[PDB]
Amino acid sequence: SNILEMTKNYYDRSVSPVEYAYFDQSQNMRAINWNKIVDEKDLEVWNRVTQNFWLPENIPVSNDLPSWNELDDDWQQLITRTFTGLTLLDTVQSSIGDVAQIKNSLTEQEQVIYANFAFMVGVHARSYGTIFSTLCTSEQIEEAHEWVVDNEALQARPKALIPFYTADDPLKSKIAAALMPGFLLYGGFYLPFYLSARGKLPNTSDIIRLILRDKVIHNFYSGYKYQLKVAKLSPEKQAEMKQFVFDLLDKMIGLEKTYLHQLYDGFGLADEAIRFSLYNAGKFLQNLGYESPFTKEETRIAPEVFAQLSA
Amino acid sequence: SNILEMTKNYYDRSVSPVEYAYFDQSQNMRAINWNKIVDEKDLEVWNRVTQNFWLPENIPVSNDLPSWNELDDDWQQLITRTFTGLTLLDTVQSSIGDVAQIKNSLTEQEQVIYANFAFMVGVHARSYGTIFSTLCTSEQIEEAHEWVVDNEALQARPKALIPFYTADDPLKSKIAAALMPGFLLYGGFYLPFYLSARGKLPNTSDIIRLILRDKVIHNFYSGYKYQLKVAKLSPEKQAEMKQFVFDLLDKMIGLEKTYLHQLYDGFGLADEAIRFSLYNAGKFLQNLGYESPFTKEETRIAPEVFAQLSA
Ligand SMILES: [Cl-]
Ligand SMILES: [Cl-]
Ligand SMILES: [Cl-]
Ligand SMILES: [Cl-]
Ligand SMILES: [Cu+]
Ligand SMILES: [Cu+]
Repeated sequence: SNILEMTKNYYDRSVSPVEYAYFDQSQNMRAINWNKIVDEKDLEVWNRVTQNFWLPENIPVSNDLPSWNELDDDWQQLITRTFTGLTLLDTVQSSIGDVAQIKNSLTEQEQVIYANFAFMVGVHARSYGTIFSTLCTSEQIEEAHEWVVDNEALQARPKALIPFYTADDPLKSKIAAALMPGFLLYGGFYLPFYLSARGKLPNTSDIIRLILRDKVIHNFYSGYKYQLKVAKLSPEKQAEMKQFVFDLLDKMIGLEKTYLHQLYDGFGLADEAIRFSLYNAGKFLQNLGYESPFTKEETRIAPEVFAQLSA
Repeated sequence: SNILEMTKNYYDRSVSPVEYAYFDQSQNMRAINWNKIVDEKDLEVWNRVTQNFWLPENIPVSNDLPSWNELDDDWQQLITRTFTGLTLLDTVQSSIGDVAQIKNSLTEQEQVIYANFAFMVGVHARSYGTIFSTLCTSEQIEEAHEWVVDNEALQARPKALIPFYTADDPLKSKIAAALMPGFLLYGGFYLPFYLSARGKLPNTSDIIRLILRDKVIHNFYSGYKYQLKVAKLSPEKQAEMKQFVFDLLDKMIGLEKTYLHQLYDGFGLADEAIRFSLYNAGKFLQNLGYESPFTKEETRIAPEVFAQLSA
């Protein structure tokens, strides 16, 4: 009788609203408690992403018009197409991926952080529109949208990830959520950094660096939460989930290579864009707590391009 | 044919990713187009809510310590309880309500605006935490959480709305989404406006006004989208939906009056808070395109409270 509980704390006999909504209606709901934080990492991430709030109106893209006008119609078309492709991936992540993570949160604050991610990835998608409004003709903008809809190699990539978001396996959904910021857009981000290394569209690369300042935290955070959940599996199911991560990444690399060859082969950027992509595939695995199986040679980035990425 | 259509518009032969995820896989996905906007109201709302970005760290709540210390322990408890009750409603809306609206959007931009709403309602919930961190003891904060979990009259209100969010009727989900910012938190906001009218906690009322600057747009926007969708239904289905709105508001007013009497009867604020609540119930109906049935007498607000509201 030394250990009898006469006073049960409110937290352990209540559920967050999203748990009440989708999982269990047998207990009453608790309001989020920002005064007693379960995981200090959540407060650190919340503070950084909110402090890093930006809008594309903040960047004078109109100052890129001189260097934009130096590029021929084929280069301008490549940039508009590439960025409309990245707009599609951001639309998938903002409208499906991030908000699917909310109900699978380990902590109250994580629910609010994924709401921030959904909004800020929406700002990322909106940023390409700001660039197009300033630089592109109406014809270039409409052509790029037509090209995205009709590009099967482009479409294959989000079509591969969306099922994990809409299915009922929260760990597979979390892996998909990490793979988007961790890997899938870097093939596209190569192009603006290739150009800004040569002094072309520098203001556009400032927008890409603001996008990446968010995406690196998104990848870190989803990877961190993945590691906390996978640690709660049996060693058998742990090894099983690791194999799934490597199998899914192997598949997505296959689809990304096909798309980047189609996108870039005509411009001689395919090989370097794929190396840049695999460098980030390595970082993605590291943020899930795994070792990168990729060689120095097959992840090689030109110093002038790496300088644009890390700035 | 005098009109030659050489190609078919990409938009009419593609779906947004969230439509692809949940409703229709018959066509490929289109990237959001911020360059050709279907509804200029979406751009106006996007620009206003993003330009209105704020964090509770922006407001010096520490300057309220003198007026907070003037308030007796029972008034401090009432404020902590009331605000933890509002925190629960914001947690419901941020984690379930707003994100549930994304897949039911009429336009691409609406998907991104509801992501902004989810994030900003998260900031609203967080702002109570900031106030508590500055003003309240650990004991007051824990007591208020215990009080929220064990308050059946409080819990009844979100428990009535959450089923509309998780169900597959998008119009009933939209009405629930409008009811939260339009009606359910005004009973609670009465208290800080009452206090600031008497010169107490002025900095806290600045946070409440920043919250209300967001919530008035949330209510307007959800009501605007409700009106566009319901207008396309048969006269009989429009009549059915109008009856549902009035029936649900009638139920929620019943639950709100019970909760506000329990909250405020001891302080003699219940009748005044309920009139303030019903005034806003009238505005909620107007924002759905219906007429207010409420009398002048049952919606009467003291000028000094209305002054704090509209400042
Ligand atoms: Cl992302
Ligand atoms: Cl993300
Ligand atoms: Cl709200
Ligand atoms: Cl809302
Ligand atoms: Cu992201
Ligand atoms: Cu709201």
